[PDB]
Amino acid sequence: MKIFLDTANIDEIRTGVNWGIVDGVTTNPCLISKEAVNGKKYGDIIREILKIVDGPVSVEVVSTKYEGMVEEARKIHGLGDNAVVKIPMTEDGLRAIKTLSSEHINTNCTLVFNPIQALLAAKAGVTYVSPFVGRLDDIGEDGMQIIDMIRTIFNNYIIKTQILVASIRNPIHVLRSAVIGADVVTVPFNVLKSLMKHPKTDEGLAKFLECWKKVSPD
Amino acid sequence: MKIFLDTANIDEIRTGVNWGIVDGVTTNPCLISKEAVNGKKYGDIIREILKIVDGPVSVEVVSTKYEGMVEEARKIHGLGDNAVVKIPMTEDGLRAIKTLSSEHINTNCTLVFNPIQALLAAKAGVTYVSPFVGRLDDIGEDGMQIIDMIRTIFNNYIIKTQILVASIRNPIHVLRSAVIGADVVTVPFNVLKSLMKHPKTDEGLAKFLECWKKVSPDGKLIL
Amino acid sequence: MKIFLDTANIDEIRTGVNWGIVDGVTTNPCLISKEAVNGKKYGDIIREILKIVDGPVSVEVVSTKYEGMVEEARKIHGLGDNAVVKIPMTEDGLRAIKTLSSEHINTNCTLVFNPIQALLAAKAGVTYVSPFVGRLDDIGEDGMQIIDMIRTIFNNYIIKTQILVASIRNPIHVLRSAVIGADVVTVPFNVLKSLMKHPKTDEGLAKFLECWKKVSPD
Amino acid sequence: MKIFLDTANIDEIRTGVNWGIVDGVTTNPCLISKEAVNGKKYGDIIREILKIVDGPVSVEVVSTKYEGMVEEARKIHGLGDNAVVKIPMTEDGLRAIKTLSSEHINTNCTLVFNPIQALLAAKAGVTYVSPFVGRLDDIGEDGMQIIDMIRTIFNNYIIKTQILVASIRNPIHVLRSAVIGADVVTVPFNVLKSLMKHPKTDEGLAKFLECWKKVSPD
Amino acid sequence: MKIFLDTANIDEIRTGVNWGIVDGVTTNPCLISKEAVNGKKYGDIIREILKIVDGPVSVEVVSTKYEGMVEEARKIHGLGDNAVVKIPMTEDGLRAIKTLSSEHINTNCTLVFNPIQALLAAKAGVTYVSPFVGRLDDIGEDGMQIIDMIRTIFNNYIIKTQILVASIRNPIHVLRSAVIGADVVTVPFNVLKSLMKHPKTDEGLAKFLECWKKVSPD
Amino acid sequence: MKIFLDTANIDEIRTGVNWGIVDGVTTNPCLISKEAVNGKKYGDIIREILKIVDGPVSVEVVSTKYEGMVEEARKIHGLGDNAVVKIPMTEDGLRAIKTLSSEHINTNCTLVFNPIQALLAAKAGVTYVSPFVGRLDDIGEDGMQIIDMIRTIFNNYIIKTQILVASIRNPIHVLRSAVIGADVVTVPFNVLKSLMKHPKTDEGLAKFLECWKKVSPD
Amino acid sequence: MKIFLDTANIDEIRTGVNWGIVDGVTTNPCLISKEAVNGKKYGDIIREILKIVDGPVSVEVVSTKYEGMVEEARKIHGLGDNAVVKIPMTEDGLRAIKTLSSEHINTNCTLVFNPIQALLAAKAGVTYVSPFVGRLDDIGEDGMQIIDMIRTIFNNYIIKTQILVASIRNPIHVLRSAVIGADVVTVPFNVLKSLMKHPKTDEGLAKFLECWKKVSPDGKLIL
Amino acid sequence: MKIFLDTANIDEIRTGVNWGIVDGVTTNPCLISKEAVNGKKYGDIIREILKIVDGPVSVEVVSTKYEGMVEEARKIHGLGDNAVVKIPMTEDGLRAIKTLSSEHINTNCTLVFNPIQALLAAKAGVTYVSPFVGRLDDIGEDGMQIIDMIRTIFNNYIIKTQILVASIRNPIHVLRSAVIGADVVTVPFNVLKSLMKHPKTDEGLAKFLECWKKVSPD
Ligand SMILES: *[C@@H](CO)[C@@H](O)[C@H](O)[C@H](O)COP(=O)(O)O
Ligand SMILES: *[C@@H](CO)[C@@H](O)[C@H](O)[C@H](O)COP(=O)(O)O
Ligand SMILES: *[C@@H](CO)[C@@H](O)[C@H](O)[C@H](O)COP(=O)(O)O
Ligand SMILES: *[C@@H](CO)[C@@H](O)[C@H](O)[C@H](O)COP(=O)(O)O
Ligand SMILES: *[C@@H](CO)[C@@H](O)[C@H](O)[C@H](O)COP(=O)(O)O
Ligand SMILES: *[C@@H](CO)[C@@H](O)[C@H](O)[C@H](O)COP(=O)(O)O
Ligand SMILES: *[C@@H](CO)[C@@H](O)[C@H](O)[C@H](O)COP(=O)(O)O
Ligand SMILES: *[C@@H](CO)[C@@H](O)[C@H](O)[C@H](O)COP(=O)(O)O
Repeated sequence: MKIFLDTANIDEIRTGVNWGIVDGVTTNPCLISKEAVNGKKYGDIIREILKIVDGPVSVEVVSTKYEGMVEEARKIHGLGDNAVVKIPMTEDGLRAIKTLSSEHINTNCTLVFNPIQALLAAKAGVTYVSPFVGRLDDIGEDGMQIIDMIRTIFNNYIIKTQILVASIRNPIHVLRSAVIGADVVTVPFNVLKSLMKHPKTDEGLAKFLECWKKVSPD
Repeated sequence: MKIFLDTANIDEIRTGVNWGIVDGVTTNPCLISKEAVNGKKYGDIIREILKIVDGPVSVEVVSTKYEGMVEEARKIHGLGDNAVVKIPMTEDGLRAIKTLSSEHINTNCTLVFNPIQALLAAKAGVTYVSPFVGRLDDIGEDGMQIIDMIRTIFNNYIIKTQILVASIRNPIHVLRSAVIGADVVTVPFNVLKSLMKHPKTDEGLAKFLECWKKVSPDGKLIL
Repeated sequence: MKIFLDTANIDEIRTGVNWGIVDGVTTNPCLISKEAVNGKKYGDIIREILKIVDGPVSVEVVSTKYEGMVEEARKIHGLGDNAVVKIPMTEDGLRAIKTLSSEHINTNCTLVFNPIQALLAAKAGVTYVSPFVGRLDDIGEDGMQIIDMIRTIFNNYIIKTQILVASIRNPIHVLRSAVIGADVVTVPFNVLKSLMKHPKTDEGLAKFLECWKKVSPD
Repeated sequence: MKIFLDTANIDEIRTGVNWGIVDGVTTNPCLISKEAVNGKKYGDIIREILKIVDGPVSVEVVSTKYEGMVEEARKIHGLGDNAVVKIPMTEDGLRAIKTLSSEHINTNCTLVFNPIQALLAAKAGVTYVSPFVGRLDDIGEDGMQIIDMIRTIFNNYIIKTQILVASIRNPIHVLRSAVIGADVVTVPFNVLKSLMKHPKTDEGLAKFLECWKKVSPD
Repeated sequence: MKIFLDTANIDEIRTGVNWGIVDGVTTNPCLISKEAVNGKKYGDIIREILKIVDGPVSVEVVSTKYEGMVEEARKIHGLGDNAVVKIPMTEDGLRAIKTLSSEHINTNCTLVFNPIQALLAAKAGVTYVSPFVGRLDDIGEDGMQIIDMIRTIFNNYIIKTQILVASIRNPIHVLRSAVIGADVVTVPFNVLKSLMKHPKTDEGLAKFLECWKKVSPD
Repeated sequence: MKIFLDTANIDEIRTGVNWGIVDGVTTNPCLISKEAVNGKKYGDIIREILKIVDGPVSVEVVSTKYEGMVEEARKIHGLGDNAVVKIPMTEDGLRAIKTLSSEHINTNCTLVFNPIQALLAAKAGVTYVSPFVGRLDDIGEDGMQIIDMIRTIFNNYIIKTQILVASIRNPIHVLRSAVIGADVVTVPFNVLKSLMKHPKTDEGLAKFLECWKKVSPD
Repeated sequence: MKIFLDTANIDEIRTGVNWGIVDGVTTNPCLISKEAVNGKKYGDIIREILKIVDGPVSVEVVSTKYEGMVEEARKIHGLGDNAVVKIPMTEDGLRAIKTLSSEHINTNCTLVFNPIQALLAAKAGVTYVSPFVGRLDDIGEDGMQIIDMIRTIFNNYIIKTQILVASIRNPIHVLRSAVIGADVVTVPFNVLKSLMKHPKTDEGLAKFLECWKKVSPDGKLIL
Repeated sequence: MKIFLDTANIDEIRTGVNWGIVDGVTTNPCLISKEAVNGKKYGDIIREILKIVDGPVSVEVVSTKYEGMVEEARKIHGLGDNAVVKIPMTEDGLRAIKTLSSEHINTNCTLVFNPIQALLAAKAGVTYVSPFVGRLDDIGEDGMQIIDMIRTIFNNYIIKTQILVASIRNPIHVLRSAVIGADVVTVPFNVLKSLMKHPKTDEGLAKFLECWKKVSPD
């Protein structure tokens, strides 16, 4: 399972890349605008991320119409071979995904909330589909059940689109995604750092070091 | 399923190897410090186990920092080709696993208590991952459930890291590991010995002896 | 299922009580210390909550020894008949719960992380037991499975201790708690506020407004 | 399981009432506005339905604020003892439901789309809660699953609010509601009439007729 | 589980009655037209079955309109208190059932092919509902699955209508009906006779006899 | 679960009764004829068993016709109040069971090989029904599955006939019968004596006695 | 579910009773002989436990014959009303249970390894039956499965004999017993102590202490 | 699935081999001692079986020490290429199996009672492993569950050791072994003889004979 970082914060990205467990990054207009303060410009933020991250970096178009989306997507593609163009699940978005797929521009269909939406994005040729589990949780539906159905559907038809679990809120979204077999999770930094930790690990380290000090003063 | 002995006791290790049922050994600093009493050096204990065991022998680093771990790991690797470097599930541990993996030094990520820790260790390229079932049992969760989920996750992604069930306390840990499909169990010597035994085996053996005396007073098979 | 509010924030409590959907309140030392800032004393915060809320209000002892816990518990009990004494799952805490229960002082055993701890709390006579699901989620274990087991154990022995699901982080903790049959959930305010909402509720109201305006322009 | 008709069409109600299979009626602002054309007035439609239906008749308030909802509810109540006041799942609606319940005015909480909304409606004392299965179907989630969860939740807490499955589109919604154990279904007239029919019933009737003509030509 | 005989043949009924395993009889226009030949009139056939059979005997109306069904049902009723009036699942049939139920005339709704039809008949007050499992098998649907759903539905609502499995073709319809818990099965004579038989029963009697000859040649 | 002894051997019966775990005895013509050798007569064998056993003793009739079976059954009844008359699953046997049931003579229907046969015996009023699990095993059908279905069927209709598992061959027939909830098992002597035994019991006894000898020389 | 302490150590027993979490005690001849060292008589150990424990205390007979068992059982019964006579699953044991049952002496059938043994003990009228889960674990079968079947069998027949899970080795035996619905578990002291503990409890306690020092330097609750 | 005959009785072996349904033979010291009576020597019995049976013939060592087992095994191997050396699951037995396997002498590990013992035997390189189901049944544990677990374990690791189900007592052991997928069953002669038979086979043949006699009196 690939693990991406769901942030535009340079420091978090830099920190997680230095850990060796971050395989890419996803952004969206709100994540970027959070960092585009104190004079920093959205374009610098994106270019800086594309540089630090050797894996896929997803960058969302802001136009809502087919022609604007394809033009922004070509501009995004031109920023680096690892850029992935994030495109909403809309009629124009599906059209743009199909056109960009033929141009060999990698794409990520976002704002997906049910399995048939995910299937339509895959049929348009999208590289990744991003169902938003946390926002389903917010409205009282277990979001992970949609991941499970998408995994079954994609397996049924040998679909090559990667399931990219997004809107992740806690380490159990991550656990369940791996158990289901989703291809990718993207996680906020606070979640990423928790995934390595467990109280019994720390307890165990402490006890092992005490045994070592019985045989080695240094 | 491979079966490793989880001890640093040399008499136990020779005895188990002699049965032909031990495929390797795991140690940790507490297991080693138990045997390093009355003049026995830790380094001699490690070197002796490496000598008598043909299979993998896991030896744990004691540094907690990335640099100390990789330096110590290269030294452990240098002691014999069957040495496997045991490294804890920490941020520095994962970085060390990735570096050592690329240097073709076999690694065993230890102190793992949930399936996502295990997956992270796999992603860093570790040779073996060791979830501690008995210590999960101690805190009131069925540790074998974590083995089951790890096996499913590894199957999903065709992960080559071997699942090495550790902190084994009883033969049902072993039975459930085999049914799940864990690659390896590491067991204390007391557990190892019990795996061979069953009261009906003893009983059947005595009955076959009694039957054979009816046909051969000296109990031999003359063919 | 009763729904408690898991905060010491007086404004949040007043709002949720005014919504009519809050059956009680849980606090803990960290929640209280968050509010006891810039002159506001912790004793005033506790008393104000007890006054506002008609339902049970859980207030945690701070001593770690049997004698200290019981003494603090009686002071807590004396603040109001709706006070419930929150006591940690420890050896002294069990002894304290047994004494307070024999004194007909309602108790709430907290910091519970597995079903056997919850059972021990029930055997000491505790009124409520509070397993922490979100903290279990944090360490890579699905906390709700512990609630499911506790419900089964409690059903097996006709246990009268109420299961109070705590450390709740999202509305699916709440949903799964109701499907399991937990007696109480205690929820932070941002979770509480989301429980009434659904985008199809908002949409349906807007469509109903359009139809009514056709037969009544006023 | 009670079966209500989901229409404001007086001919459909008369027809289905004359069948003896209709236990009540649900309306909503859009259903009424469809029939309030060519001089027909919403007040007369409502009064005529109340007159013809012995059982419960659900009439929805149009105000969105607590005080207007309660005042409308009392006027709806005054129109007949069989009237049930339909109130949306909103903060103000929950407040209205609680006030009307205490006044022994029967209520029906509408625009419910998940099981926790339904529980909050029951906790306010609502007589009926109406989850909208077809509108869930429309957005790619199997709406009957929410009915199943509500049934389990209500059973767990011995909740007396009746489950009134609404937004019904086909006879399988009806069948699944009956197998789950929902208290009430409300159905459009075209669904209602199909519930009695089956090709093998028609075929069997013709066969028995032919056999009867061999013994009695007349 | 009660067991009825599904035939109008007098010698079959008399034979099954002599065995003590027949609790009632069902007929229909075709079963009656098969025996009403060579000078035998349908009126004598019905009266003669009523006389032999102590328990319920179902006799079908031939009218297809409400008034005729109701008038015919009264004539059937007057023939004997064990007579049960069989009425088809139609609009007029439900109306007739409800009228006859208010007149304390036992009824049996026939030509039922799905569970919701069965529920409608129960709602009209019918004493027995008869789903046709064999005719569903004929069209490629496992008819026993309809019995299972009807059992669940009736259990859910504590429905007093008895499930009468009809159109039985083999002993496994009987086995499955009893495992499900259907109230009654009605069986053709060739099925009824087979129910008592098993080749290991025959073989066991032979062996027991052989042993008895050794100890007692008499 | 009651445990009966399936034998006519006086010594086995005497031995098992002296153990306190034998609640009754079942016989059949072959079991009796095995003991009716060296001059011993079948009548003495039966009378001797009726004397040693305070629980039900089943004694099979040898006639195959209704009138002979009832006359033999009345003779068997006259031998003692604990006698149970065993009667094969046949048309005449069912008739005899119904007649004897009215006379308050306890009966046991034997040679039952499927669940519908068991149901028919229960409908005739039989006290016990004896399905033969071992003889189904012999012909390649798991006999315990028939016990399971009979238990479900009898539970469904609150049937008071006791399920008496017969043709028992091993302790797993016994285990599965108890897990299913059969009322009675009847077991051959070699099976009965094995039920108390386990190697770990003997191993445990030996180890406990060695500890006792460390604190007590005697 | 009741929780008994499976020991004859008086310090353990007083300590557990003091927690208020021990509802009774089980002993056996090996547990008692462990404490009858350096002058301590077995009879004084039994009498002391009977004195300090308010709940049931199971004390095992040492005779293997029916007559010896009932005589010894009447003496055990006479030592206090909370004494429960522990009797092995044997032919003589079942006869002894039936006699003692009719004399209103509470009994605990021990050394049970399968569900039908348990049912036979119930049929003889025993108060408690003690299946040994840990010793089934030792021979490679999941002993908790036997508890589950016994619970089902007892439920089927409304049997009043209490299921007393014994030979408990870890907290998962306890957890699974509670989920199954066993009436009683008897546990060694080490297991008992672990049941109260969890690392997240410790961690949460330390964090609540730290929060409270921000509002009260002396860490007290002044109300 | 191969079917072996579990006996040393030469007449039974000749008969089963003549039936063409016997793929091999297993023996053990008790089975051989049963036949080696009244002058017949055990060495002649073994040699005669090896001659008659074309398939594998399992012959158990009698020594309990490694050196003795290996020496006896080579003498066994030398009697015929179809000899298989049966070795008990003991510490020395595992060592012996490992040595013999490296010498390409086929082995059969016996007295296996749980799945881990079977796994240990496979790891020593044994050709066949023989779990004893009937002896497990004897002690109140369903022996077939051990076969099910061994199959799963062996499948997990692609183990080439054949599962040879032994201590078989009835045809349902055989049926369940085939459904599980065990490689071999070894059966006593009275079990083997029953596997071909079924009362409906006999009945069907008799009916077919009657029909043929109508078109052909000869
Ligand atoms: C792009 C698609 O993978 C991501 O940046 C998504 O927008 C976020 O994962 C959405 O998460 P929130 O629901 O927390 O905004
Ligand atoms: C190394 C990991 O393979 C092993 O030595 C583990 O440290 C032990 O298995 C841990 O067991 P304990 O919980 O008994 O220390
Ligand atoms: C008291 C117990 O009901 C509560 O205040 C709990 O301490 C909190 O629910 C714990 O939540 P966090 O894990 O978010 O502190
Ligand atoms: C009232 C609630 O019982 C009903 O009139 C509902 O508004 C309708 O059932 C909703 O149906 P549509 O989704 O077809 O509007
Ligand atoms: C009346 C309903 O109980 C019955 O006589 C049914 O008409 C028959 O059972 C139908 O059987 P066929 O499908 O074989 O006509
Ligand atoms: C009477 C009915 O319970 C019993 O004696 C049965 O005849 C035997 O249990 C039959 O067993 P076999 O199949 O072994 O004869
Ligand atoms: C009596 C039965 O309740 C107990 O003392 C049992 O003997 C022990 O629980 C057995 O445990 P071990 O297997 O550890 O001896
Ligand atoms: C050799 C192993 O395949 C066989 O002869 C076994 O020993 C027997 O199958 C064991 O059967 P019993 O339990 O009936 O002795």
